[PDB]
Amino acid sequence: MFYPDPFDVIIIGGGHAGTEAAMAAARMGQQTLLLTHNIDTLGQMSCNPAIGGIGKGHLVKEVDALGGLMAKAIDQAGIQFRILNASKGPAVRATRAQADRVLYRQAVRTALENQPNLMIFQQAVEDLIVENDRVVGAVTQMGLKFRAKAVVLTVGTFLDGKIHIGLDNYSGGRAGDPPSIPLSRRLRELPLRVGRLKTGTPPRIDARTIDFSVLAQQHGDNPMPVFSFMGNASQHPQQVPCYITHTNEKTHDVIRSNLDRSPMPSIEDKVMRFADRNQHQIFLEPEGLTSNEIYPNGISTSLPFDVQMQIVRSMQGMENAKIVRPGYAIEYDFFDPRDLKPTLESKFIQGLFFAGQINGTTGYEEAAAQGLLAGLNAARLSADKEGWAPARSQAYLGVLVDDLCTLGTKEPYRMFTSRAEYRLMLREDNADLRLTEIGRELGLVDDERWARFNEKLENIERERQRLKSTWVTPSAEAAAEVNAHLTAPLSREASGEDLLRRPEMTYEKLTTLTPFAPALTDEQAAEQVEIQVKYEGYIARQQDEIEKQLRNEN
Amino acid sequence: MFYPDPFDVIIIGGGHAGTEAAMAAARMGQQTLLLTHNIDTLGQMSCNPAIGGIGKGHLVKEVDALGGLMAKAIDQAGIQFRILNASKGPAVRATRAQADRVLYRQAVRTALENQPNLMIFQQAVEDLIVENDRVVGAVTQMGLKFRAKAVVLTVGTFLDGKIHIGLDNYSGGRAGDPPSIPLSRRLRELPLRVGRLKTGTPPRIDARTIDFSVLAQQHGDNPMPVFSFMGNASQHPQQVPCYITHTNEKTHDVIRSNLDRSPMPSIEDKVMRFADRNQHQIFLEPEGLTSNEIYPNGISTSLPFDVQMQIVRSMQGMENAKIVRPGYAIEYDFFDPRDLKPTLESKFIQGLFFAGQINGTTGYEEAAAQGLLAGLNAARLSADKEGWAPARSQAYLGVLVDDLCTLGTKEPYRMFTSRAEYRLMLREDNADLRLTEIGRELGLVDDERWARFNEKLENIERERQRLKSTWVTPSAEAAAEVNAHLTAPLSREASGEDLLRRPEMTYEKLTTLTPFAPALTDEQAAEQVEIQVKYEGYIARQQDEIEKQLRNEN
Ligand SMILES: *[C@]12=NC3=[C]C([C])=C([C])[C]=C3N([C][C]([O])[C]([O])[C]([O])[C]OP([O])(=O)OP([O])(=O)O[C][C]3O[C](N4[C]=NC5=C4N=[C]N=C5[N])[C]([O])[C]3[O])C1=NC(=O)[N]C2=O
Ligand SMILES: Cc1cc2nc3c(=O)[nH]c(=O)nc-3n(C[C@H](O)[C@H](O)[C@H](O)COP(=O)(O)OP(=O)(O)OC[C@H]3O[C@@H](n4cnc5c(N)ncnc54)[C@H](O)[C@@H]3O)c2cc1C
Repeated sequence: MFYPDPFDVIIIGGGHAGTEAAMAAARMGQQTLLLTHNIDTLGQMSCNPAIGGIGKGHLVKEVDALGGLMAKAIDQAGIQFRILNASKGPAVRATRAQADRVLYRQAVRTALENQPNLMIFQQAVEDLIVENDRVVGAVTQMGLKFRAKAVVLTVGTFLDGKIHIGLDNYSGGRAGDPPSIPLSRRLRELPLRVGRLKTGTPPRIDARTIDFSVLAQQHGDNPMPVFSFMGNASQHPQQVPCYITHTNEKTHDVIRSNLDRSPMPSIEDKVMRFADRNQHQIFLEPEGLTSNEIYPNGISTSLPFDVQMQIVRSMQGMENAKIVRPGYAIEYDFFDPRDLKPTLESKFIQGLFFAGQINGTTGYEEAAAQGLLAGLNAARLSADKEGWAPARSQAYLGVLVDDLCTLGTKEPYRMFTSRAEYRLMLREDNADLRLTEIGRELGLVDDERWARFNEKLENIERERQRLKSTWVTPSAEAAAEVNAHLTAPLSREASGEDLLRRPEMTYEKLTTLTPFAPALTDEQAAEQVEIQVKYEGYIARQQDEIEKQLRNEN
Repeated sequence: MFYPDPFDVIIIGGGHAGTEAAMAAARMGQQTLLLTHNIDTLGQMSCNPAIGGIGKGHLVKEVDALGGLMAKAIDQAGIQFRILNASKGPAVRATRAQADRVLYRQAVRTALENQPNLMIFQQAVEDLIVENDRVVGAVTQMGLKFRAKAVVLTVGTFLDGKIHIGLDNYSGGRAGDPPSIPLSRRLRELPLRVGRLKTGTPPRIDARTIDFSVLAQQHGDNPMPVFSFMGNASQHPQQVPCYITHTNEKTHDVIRSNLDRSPMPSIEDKVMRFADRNQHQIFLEPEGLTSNEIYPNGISTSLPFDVQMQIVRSMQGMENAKIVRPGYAIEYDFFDPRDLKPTLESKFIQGLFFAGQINGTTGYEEAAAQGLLAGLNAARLSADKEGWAPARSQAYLGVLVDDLCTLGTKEPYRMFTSRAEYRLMLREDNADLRLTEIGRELGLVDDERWARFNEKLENIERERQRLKSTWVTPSAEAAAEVNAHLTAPLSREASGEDLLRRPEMTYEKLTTLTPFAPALTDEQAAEQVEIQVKYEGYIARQQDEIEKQLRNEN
């Protein structure tokens, strides 16, 4: 039997990719159906309760710039915010946040519920229905089939796996969840390449059995950074610090002695590879404001339960620690990204897209970006329009997509800054400047975001124009104060743009100086103008490099 | 392998029964292990987001009086509060609350997290380990066994079942959950009688596709009632009303025509049994303050999906309604309560208890009460002390337990007021008076509850003594005002107790009268004193009946 209404875009799964795909397709204006086997599980961070960092904050910022949901959700569910590489240059600076699991899950679900044009159905999909190489719809478990023009596939066989703990194992997608054996087998029936990977997670520690009085703390920055360009600081809930402990030589001895038990990143591999090192660093991270669990970062393994208990008790401050949920390793399948076009569409089957974990990607953020691109392109194919795949010179999503499609991967792929060929211009602060307009050309950007972006652009342009017009002469009285804040006194009249390019000074002092005061009321605009001017020489050299490379690129 | 530490009480499952059992055993002061297969699912309402009513508010109040958790949790997660049978006599009135699902789940989880002496471990248990008829411990899935003296079993084979939807079916304990096939089969391997039952639930409706402008509303009372004796009104979150619609003759025609498709309480059975009736009543109940789902009460069936869609669209105001989660019926097993002693212990296996859904009882409250009793008795057996089982003349839990153990049941058992042999004294307002002291004799009652109870008893006794001492004479000036509020003028000096026994007057007017003013500052004490005096004649007659019946009872 067929559901009475016809749908245009069908998003299977409910991961992070499914969330982004549904939001994008519905926001564009098409009729969308999201199929999931458990609604209460929507927006669940499987293992690491953290978002952002080096090579992943850029993806989140791009998704936000196109109109995604991850940045706003994390602002609403973030408890500690830090800036990595804060001292170093902006091209490398990044943001990271520790995420409360409950708050994040509620924010995602509430955001999905209120989306117009979106219908969510809680039923497991067992098959795909196709007619002469064009996918027509999906088939659920109870026998009800849905029809649509474009289908985005998320977790077809990712959930076909087995949890491995020590010598034992049992089929399961995650901690106590059913496998997607039907869909995985069905997809395997199709002619595509398949590879196998494994992922391991460490145990959770009861918070009450650990002594925090003997450990050092790390706290967030001040003032707190905000991910999305629209959001501000006050949205963030109350903040909690993380604690730091160090593995002992006794734990090294335990791992060395007991590695034979392992069936074989992981703690045991980390110790084996680096025998010279004698101690590590471990971060205890809260799993919520209303939870008594501690996530230890950096003790991963597949060691049996008793070994894990020994290892965690051997560490400082965790003599009496108790484990609420054991660590474990899980297998899963995926399909090689070498068969997907630059828009993520499958060449073997028409109308079919692959996104997220099914493309051998671990992190939450990379899965979300893949999902946004695949959902956007499936919706565009629905309305019979051209697809849009970013260029490697456009944004980090472009680099990730191109590498996934062409180079391939025999293992999980992790984004890195060094992989980006255009690193000095691909900066988080300007991510929106590189995508918002194009987003508005696809309809993803709504009115408030567009108005804010246009105001930002106008302020940047006006401030730059005034800077170029401004002229400062050494003969002025303030020149003395200018000479106070200059390595050498002025010899001839200098413009604002010329003066600010000096590596020994920044826009702060110019704002302090009467001629260059006052400053832009918009902090992001002021930072962008400072980057353009102070880094005007380096930015110009990089622009020359970009032009030279794009000559062959174009 | 064996977990290093030895535990005394082991609760299996994580339902409402398991929640109560763990809380009671830990409160007593023993080392408790609660085993479950998903911590995120703790305290989940599976069928109806409602707690209380007729024959079930009494159980919740008894659990609260003993020192349970359901009353406080519901006060913290309830959105609409009503009093059923408010106009009628106190021995029949009851409380009901429509409760948010998310808030309730959070409250239960946080309450279990901070319980001293309690260790929660998340891993499915596959077997029981026994040594010459005495259960020694439990066996999980990964191969780690736990040892203890008393074991309370909750869902050993309840989760062994199949969801039936229309013609199709598939194994599952609930919507998208794994079955407990291993434990159920293992228990079946034991020599006990087993029966099969089935339960059905209706679909959830998207809230955005229903028109609430054409429906009547029902709102809670004012001031709001509070379940627990310790709690007050302000704890309750913001309140939402329910909406009412009525099934049409068209839906009756649909059910009559399509009942053949059903594989066969249920809507179809309700229509078939009462052919004379032409219309029903349906209540649309919110599933949370932050959810877009509507639970329709009274359209249950196992009808296939298209039939359910027709039925829900035929009803008034739901022409365009859409279904997020389909309705369905699930099978499950259970063991006849005729093999359990009055304390719930199994005669076939020593040290083994059965509680909750495994005893046939369906509702949340009956399962919770069974769990409290079974956990208390398992803890007492752990410390080698005498078990405690209530008498049918003591509290509704006593009646439920005795009927379950003695009479038996071939189907789910639902508590009713009429089943209670002592209905005029088994009143909710005095439930604590009948249990708190005994609870303190078992240690379940902590210090704050005991102090409040003692203050309540002292106030009741003092007010009663003053009432008996008080004498009112017709010769006083206020007697005129007394004659104002009396059917007949006073002929001789009358005491407070004598005057208040008049069916034509209540303690309110006595408080208004100068001699009987002021009133007790404690509302519960004032109500209890009014019940004792005004119903002094009826209560005395019932006390005589109780004594006569207990002569044979003792
Ligand atoms: C139902 N309809 C319906 C209708 C009406 C009018 C009433 C009064 C009741 C129902 N119910 C029953 C209702 O849901 C009931 O009150 C309650 O939800 C079920 O009992 P409860 O509270 O004890 O929860 P449950 O399901 O038993 O949780 C068990 C728990 O045990 C854990 N666990 C751990 N290891 C396990 C295991 N379970 C099983 N095996 C193993 N190895 C689990 O984590 C569980 O959380 C209706 N019920 C229904 O299912 N459908 C209806 O339509
Ligand atoms: C350092 C690091 C460590 C990591 N460690 C782990 C680890 O130890 N263990 C681990 O599991 N992951 C691990 N990950 C991956 C991480 O969990 C991912 O970011 C994310 O949790 C999984 O991808 P996803 O966002 O797409 O969610 P998904 O898991 O892919 O969610 C898929 C959704 O599809 C829905 N669905 C609906 N119908 C079906 C169906 N028929 N079949 C399947 N699903 C269906 C499901 O409800 C499910 O919620 C790690 C990542 C990093 C960076």
